[PDB]
Amino acid sequence: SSETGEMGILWEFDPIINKWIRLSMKLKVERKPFAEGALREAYHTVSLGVGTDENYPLGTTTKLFPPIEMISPISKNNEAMTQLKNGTKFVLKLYKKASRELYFEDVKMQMVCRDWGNKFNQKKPPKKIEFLMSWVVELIDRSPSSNGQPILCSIEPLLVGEFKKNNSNYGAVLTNRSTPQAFSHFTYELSNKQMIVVDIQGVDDLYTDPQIHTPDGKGFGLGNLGKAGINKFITTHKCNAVCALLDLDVKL
Ligand SMILES: [Zn+2]
Repeated sequence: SSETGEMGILWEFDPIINKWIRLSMKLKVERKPFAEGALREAYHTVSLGVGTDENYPLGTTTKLFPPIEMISPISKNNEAMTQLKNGTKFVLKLYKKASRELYFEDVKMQMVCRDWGNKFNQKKPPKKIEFLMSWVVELIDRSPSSNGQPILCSIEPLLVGEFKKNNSNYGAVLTNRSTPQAFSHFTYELSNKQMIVVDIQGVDDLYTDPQIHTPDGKGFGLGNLGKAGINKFITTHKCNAVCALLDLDVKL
């Protein structure tokens, strides 16, 4: 896209292949954020097109993430081209002060959840589910951080409407809605008790910002509360109609 904007390197994860896709994009960001936290700020932004990474060759990196073996050389099949197509309005998130690896893990996590989202929908439930696409972006045209590292930011599509938390990452149950609860339960059982997708939130059944727990506690960022988090979900969990429809064992 021709018009005056910022350039950026766009990373997309493929949970099917377990590999990272590398891309380029041009984007126009608003000077002022429309949201704040103690942790992060959110900025409205427009896509001025998505392209391939060829002009910005990755080279041989020693200490960055991800490693080359983790990268897919082919990029042809991806969501970004279409979802972040020229003209598209979206959200840009910025974390204050954590590390590179963890930024990528968030996006990895998101994709894994999105995937299980589709696995859930395959079983033809009354209400279908979707997790938002997310992406890592390297802001190249901006001068790098205090350390050598360039400026990193996460990105997702606009999420319009009344935002609702249905469960939490530590066993809270926050809505009478039964679908979100069933979905987390579903993920626990069908993963052979290896993972849960909790912290299910968003507008209706369009979800974002999830969190995964795993027994060993390894992976999926600092929000992974391991066996503890899994227990908390289970101790508060009451199976419902949708649990039942899916042949979900009442015992966890
Ligand atoms: Zn259940």
